[PDB]
Amino acid sequence: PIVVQAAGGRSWKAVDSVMFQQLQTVAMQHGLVSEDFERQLAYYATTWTSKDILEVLAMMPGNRAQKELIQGKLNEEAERWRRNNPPPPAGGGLTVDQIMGVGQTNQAAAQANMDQARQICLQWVINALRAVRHMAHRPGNPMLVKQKTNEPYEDFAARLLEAIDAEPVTQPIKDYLKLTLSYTNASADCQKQMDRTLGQRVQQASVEEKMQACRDV
Amino acid sequence: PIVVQAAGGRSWKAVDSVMFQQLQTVAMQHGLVSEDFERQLAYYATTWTSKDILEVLAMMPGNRAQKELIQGKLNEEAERWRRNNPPPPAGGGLTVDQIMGVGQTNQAAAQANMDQARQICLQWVINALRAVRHMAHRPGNPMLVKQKTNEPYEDFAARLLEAIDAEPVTQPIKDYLKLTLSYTNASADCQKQMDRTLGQRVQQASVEEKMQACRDV
Amino acid sequence: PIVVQAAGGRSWKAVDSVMFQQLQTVAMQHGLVSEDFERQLAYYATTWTSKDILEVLAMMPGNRAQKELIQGKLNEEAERWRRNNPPPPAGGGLTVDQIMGVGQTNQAAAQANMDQARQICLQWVINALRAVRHMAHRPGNPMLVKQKTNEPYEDFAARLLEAIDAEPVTQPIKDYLKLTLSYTNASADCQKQMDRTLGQRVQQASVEEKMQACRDV
Amino acid sequence: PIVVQAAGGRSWKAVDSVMFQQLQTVAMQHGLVSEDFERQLAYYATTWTSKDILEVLAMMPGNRAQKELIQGKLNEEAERWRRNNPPPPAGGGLTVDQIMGVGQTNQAAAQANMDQARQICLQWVINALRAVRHMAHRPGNPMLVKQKTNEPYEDFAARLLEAIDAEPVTQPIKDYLKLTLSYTNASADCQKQMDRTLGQRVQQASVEEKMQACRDV
Amino acid sequence: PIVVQAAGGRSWKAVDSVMFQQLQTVAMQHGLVSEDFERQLAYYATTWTSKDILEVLAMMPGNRAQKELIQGKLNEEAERWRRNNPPPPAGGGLTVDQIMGVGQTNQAAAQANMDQARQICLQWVINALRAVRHMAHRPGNPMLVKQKTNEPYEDFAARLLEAIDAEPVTQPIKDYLKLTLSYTNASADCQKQMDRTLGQRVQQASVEEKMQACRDV
Repeated sequence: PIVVQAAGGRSWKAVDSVMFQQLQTVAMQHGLVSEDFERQLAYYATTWTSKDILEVLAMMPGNRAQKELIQGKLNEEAERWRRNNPPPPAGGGLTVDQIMGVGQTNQAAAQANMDQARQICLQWVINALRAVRHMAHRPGNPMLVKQKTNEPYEDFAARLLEAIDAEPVTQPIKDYLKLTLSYTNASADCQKQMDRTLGQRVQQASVEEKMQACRDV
Repeated sequence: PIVVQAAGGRSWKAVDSVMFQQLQTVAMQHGLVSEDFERQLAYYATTWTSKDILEVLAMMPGNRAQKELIQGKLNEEAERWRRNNPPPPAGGGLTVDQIMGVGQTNQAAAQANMDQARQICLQWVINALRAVRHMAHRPGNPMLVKQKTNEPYEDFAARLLEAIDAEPVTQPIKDYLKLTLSYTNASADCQKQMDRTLGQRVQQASVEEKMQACRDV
Repeated sequence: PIVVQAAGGRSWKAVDSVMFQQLQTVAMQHGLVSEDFERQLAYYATTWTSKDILEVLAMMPGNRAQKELIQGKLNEEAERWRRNNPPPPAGGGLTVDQIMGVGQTNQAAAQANMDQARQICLQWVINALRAVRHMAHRPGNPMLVKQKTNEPYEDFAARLLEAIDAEPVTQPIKDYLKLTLSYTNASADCQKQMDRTLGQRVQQASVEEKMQACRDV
Repeated sequence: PIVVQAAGGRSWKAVDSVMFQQLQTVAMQHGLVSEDFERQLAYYATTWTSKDILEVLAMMPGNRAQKELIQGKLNEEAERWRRNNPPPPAGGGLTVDQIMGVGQTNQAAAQANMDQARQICLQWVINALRAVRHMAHRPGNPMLVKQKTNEPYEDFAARLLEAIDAEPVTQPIKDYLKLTLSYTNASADCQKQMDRTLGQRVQQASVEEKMQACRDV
Repeated sequence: PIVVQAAGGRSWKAVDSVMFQQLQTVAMQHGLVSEDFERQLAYYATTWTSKDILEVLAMMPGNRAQKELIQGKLNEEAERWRRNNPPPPAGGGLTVDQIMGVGQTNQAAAQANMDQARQICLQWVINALRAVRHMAHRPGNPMLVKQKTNEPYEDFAARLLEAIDAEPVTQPIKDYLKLTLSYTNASADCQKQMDRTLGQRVQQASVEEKMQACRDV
């Protein structure tokens, strides 16, 4: 983390063991690419030098698989950034090494000069995680997901909602998918119960109506 | 959280990682809408700016399903509040944005001006969670719940008590349901044992009598 | 908790999140009424105002069932205390509200005037938990417990020891039950092995002899 | 714990909740008598007054069974110490009560006078745990342990190594048992694979050779 | 840990209980020799005297098996170091005891004189863990690993990637193994799906292509 000395001096202290425990526990239970890890890190990564955002990501337990896809995607995003900002004709500017904080000494990362670099680094990592989770089809194809046999509608809803959120499409498309799919991919037992309960509004029904009917009596 | 400087100045510090771990552990084991989460948050949300009450809720792991119902219910409650307090003719008053702390800068949230806003925000979230848990019928219909085959009476009692508590009805109704249902929805093995043990007081028996008889020899 | 300012002033700080995690983890793994929770709370409840002893108890995860029995038993004990100390003819004395710290403001609880109240409150809660665990027959009837088929003698010993401890009887009775039952309620496989190993001292054998024989070769 | 004030004054602070969590987690996962608990406590018991070493032991979750054997063994060791040091003819000396810190007030325990008592108390507890684990045959008889069917050689090695360590015999005996038993108590599938892989050195083979052969291709 | 007093004095404080919890949790879930433990320790072992690096390793829960192989390998590496640096003809130099910090008092370890010793000790332990994990074939032979029946390609990828990383061979060899094996050791269901999806690039395909095809629709 970056420490703001009273005189405005900036120094680096190791990520507090407690912060690793929270990030790691989210990483074991939910995916390293899971939106929950993406959020936790974004809440706690306002005070983290560029190197730490990268190190915490490497240290967090998770499959070598996802850590492999993220490393490739993170590099790919960095490539695009570099073609975008040719080296600076006047002034230091930002090079991929500076933004990824490779070649710079830990204390230097805290120095305010890199203020921009922490932000961009977090941006790529939080872009990388989003891209990896979508590719991992951990949510899966949105229409593809269907109710498990003898499964609570809420659980199907949880998978269906995650898939609808993961797809990179405008909100209106997500809304139509959320209302229409909830019934189409639903199991017959909830489907029939919803069909009678919500009548002919099954397509125009909200998630709340469908989840206060199949899950409940 | 809000920090009261000795000079009475108010500053914001991130929720301590430890506080997220306790809230998250309750959220994984018990529901994000579970009464236990509702209590923990209410014990630790006296010092939390309006934004944090909302952020901690979003970050806590839980189904996207419940996080979907809560977001809708929280908005619905905010709507009712706004129809109730038309904009202020004289003075700032409270707008939905101020109470939900959207559009305000983090440090500003701590400023005492928003004292009222933290309270209302916590009120809606703690109302929202209550409403979502009741809708989720996670306790289920109160009379509907019945003893599982080969299940300890205490476990049936735990489901029966939760359902009786969740229903939004006056305490006397809850008392009648607690005494009468405990025997009616009970399995025959406890039912017969209680019938002989408590004699003709099975309807007028307390939970203690029924739980010191079927669970015990 | 109660904070002793250097000038002897007493102020209240929220129970540290860490202390709730330890108490909660004991409560999920072992019973809220389990002796382990009874001990942890008694080690950490010397500095807790009366309100906190009551709040921590409500917040700790546990069945609504036990939380129901404890609430009734705690009230029952408070009743007995009140019939015992009729209101004070001269002086404030202690009323049920003061001891349960209901109607008093948080900061007031820390004030030394209530020193007696924290002690009594902890006394009732720690009496209540003991009574609830015994009623819950979570240890069960002491003679009733018997060795599970294909179960280590140590495990049977653990249930047998807990039941022998829970029964509210003089130590000599507990000693006789511990020595005699260990063999009588034991499974035939340990029983026969102990019968040959300890010879005719099976009744006068200690737990150590029986547990260094059936568990071991 | 004992706090060394700058003026050399000694005061007692409660064991930090975090220290109980680490000791408790080791106690649930590994035995209260497990060598791992024996080590953790010995690393953190240099600053603990005699009373705390005893209290932490009582509070740690574990079977009432082991807590029963340890209490007896701890008393037995204290007995031997007392027959060894008849009361002091001149000077306070150490009595069983002082070493076990029973009858002394908490703050008094921290006072340097008891410096010797903390050491002896920890000595008996760490002797007691060692004795209880050996008696519990949790490692079991060393030769008796054999490879489980369809079990990794490393797992058999882990049980075999623990049993070889638990037996109170000179290191050379442990070395012979470690080299010879590793093959004799091994399952035929590893046995045959090792017999071909290590040739006629199966008796003179180290653990490394045997574990780089059966576990690996 | 080593504490840098403002005057540059160096003092030792016990490893904070929190740091043991993070290292232990990684050790229970992942191997004590697992790369994740190797990393965590390397992030937190810049401020640890030589003795602590060794003690934390002994205290961390893990099989007595791996703790046996590591102890042997650590000694073996120390041997090589000693044949390499014959005792110092002029000056203290480093002896195996100084680097392993055996015979030196705790406070002395923090003294800057041993600065070199902490680094070397960490070097051997982090070399030892790497060697033990490779020997443990916990990743296993790289070509040997194959897709489990009805297993997600990502899981096979995770085992395949770990094995490819563990083998001590130049990166180009790892790249060829990663691209070629991913298809060869893959199960027929992913194999056939990949064969059609990636066409004739199955050998020249990256991990990303193969994991966006078999795992996803």
